[PDB]
Amino acid sequence: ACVENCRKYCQDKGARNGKCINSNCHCYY
Repeated sequence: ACVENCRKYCQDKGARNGKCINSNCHCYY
């Protein structure tokens, strides 16, 4: 599940993009 959007959630730790996935979540570099 997501808490604050994988996008910003990952972008804060280093990531161009991100989103939620079946397994759970996944970012995008």
